[PDB]
Amino acid sequence: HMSICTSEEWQGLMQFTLPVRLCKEIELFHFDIGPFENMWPGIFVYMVHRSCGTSCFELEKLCRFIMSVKKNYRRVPYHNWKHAVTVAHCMYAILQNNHTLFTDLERKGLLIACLCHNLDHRGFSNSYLQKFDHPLAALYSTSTMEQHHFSQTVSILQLEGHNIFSTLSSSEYEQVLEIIRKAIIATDLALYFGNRKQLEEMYQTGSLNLNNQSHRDRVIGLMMTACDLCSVTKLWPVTKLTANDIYAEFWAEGDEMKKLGIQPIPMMDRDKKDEVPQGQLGFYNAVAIPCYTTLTQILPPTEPLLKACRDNLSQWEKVIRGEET
Ligand SMILES: [Mg+2]
Ligand SMILES: [Zn+2]
Repeated sequence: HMSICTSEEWQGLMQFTLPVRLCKEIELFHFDIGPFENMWPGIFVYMVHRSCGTSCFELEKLCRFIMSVKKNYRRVPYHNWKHAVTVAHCMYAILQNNHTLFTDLERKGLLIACLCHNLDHRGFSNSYLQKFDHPLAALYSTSTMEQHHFSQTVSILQLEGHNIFSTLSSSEYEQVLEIIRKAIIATDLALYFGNRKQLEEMYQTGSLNLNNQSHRDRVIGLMMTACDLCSVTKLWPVTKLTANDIYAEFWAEGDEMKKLGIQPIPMMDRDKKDEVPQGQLGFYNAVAIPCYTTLTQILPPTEPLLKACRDNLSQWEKVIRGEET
């Protein structure tokens, strides 16, 4: 049921060389992979090698894994291959800036989790799947798509010559799969609200302890949210263009809801585009800003993400005031 890359595909990736100019740029939080589509797979290989080492994974297996992962992302407007690499790059930037706070197992697990976090997304939300009793909602009662994304990740690792984690001891193997499962499930925004509230209290009260596994899991969860939403931390033109894709996907879902006799939320109604600016403002104030604010308190080096988010919030406010260019 899983798609598999071709020999030419992974062999081409193995021989790929990243332009010297980008080496400096890829380290920055605001880096936009947009202009370099043919290089996305190679960019991921580069990040894995710089963060985990060139010997962390068998090159041949890593290349097969990456190209097959790409082949299992669908041609949807937003939750696609581009999104996956964008999220993985944000994680790379976070890890590079807080390197020793995480174990080697955590860094390799997290970069991989980010690349695979939206595998086989069909362009429909958990709300849709549960509202219309999709088979997936029956199998996964909560965090529906996220549980599916993890299942898809394991399915790729089970493909011949694709298990990049097989060389880990049985103990570390089980541990990394758990790191990945928890990280992917954490991308369910429904869980973000409680997680951020919990982390904020632990931070303010001074009880946050990174040698406490449950605390580490929560911090990693917030990192996943921060990476998943990073489009709001790019330069305004990039953030605005990405919003177009996000809504294109939303509107298609809303169209299906109307066909089922249900009026969609305004956000998914293509006949209510005038409400988008205020909708974005609401998302930034209720989700984005608090996320990066707490992330910055726990991991000071991530401050650039918060600054960029604040700048884009100001841009949406300008749109609401009718000052758009
Ligand atoms: Mg997702
Ligand atoms: Zn995502």
